[PDB]
Formats: sequence, structure tokens, C-alpha cells
Amino acid sequence: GIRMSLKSDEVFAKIAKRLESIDPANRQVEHVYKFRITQGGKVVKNWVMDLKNVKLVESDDAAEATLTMEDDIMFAIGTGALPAKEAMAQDKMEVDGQVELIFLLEPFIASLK
Ligand SMILES: CCCCCCCCCCCCCCCC(=O)O
Repeated sequence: GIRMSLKSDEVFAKIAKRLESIDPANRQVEHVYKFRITQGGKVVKNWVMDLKNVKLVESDDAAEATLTMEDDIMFAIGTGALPAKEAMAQDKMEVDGQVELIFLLEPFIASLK
């Protein structure tokens, strides 16, 4: 447990698993998103989910939409307990870039196992 553990790491492992089952013949969301996870206000980890090339990696690259939120918030949204729009209304999540692209991911949350 020497490497910082975050509840949200679990969600990212599930997202990478979900990527394994994409239907190449019927793509639905082809955008690049970045998630900046904070803890105690500081930035602890960055992930880039590239849906154009189909990859999810811990990296600090640029993206079409960037979502910044605390680890607990990412966990809550990713497990389907907190709706994204409510997180935004309560100031628990910040988004830069082409904001509307994030809404395209909502109907896929339920597919995470
Ligand atoms: C609004 C915040 C969403 C955060 C959690 C995202 C979880 C959804 C991840 C789903 C990726 C699967 C996408 C399939 C795309 C496709 O077939 O083209």
C-alpha cells in the first residue's frame, strides 16, 4: 500500500475493462476526456480516456473536456450513486473545454461492472 491508494482507482480499472467490449463497427462516443482527481484539495492523479483511439492511461495530456473533482466525488459518480449534473450544481465538479461532451458518457455508467 506503499503507492497512494484512491477509491477512484477502482472505477478506472472498471472503465479500462469496459473498453475491452466496445463494438468497433458501431462506435458511439469518439472524444478525448481528462479526469484530474484531487484529494485534500491537491491534484493527486490524472487520467486520460481517449475514445477515439480506445485507450485509458494515467497521463497529463491535453483533452477535449477536462473534469476536476475530489476522489470521493469521482467514486460516487462512477458507481452511479451521484448524478453528474447534481455534482455540477452543488459545485463538487468543475469542467473545462467542450462541456457538453461529458453528458454523452452518462448512459454508459450502468454498464460498469
Ligand atoms: C459524466 C462523468 C462520467 C464518468 C464515468 C464515465 C463512465 C462511462 C465510461 C464508458 C466508456 C464506454 C464508452 C463506449 C463508447 C463507444 O462504444 O463508442
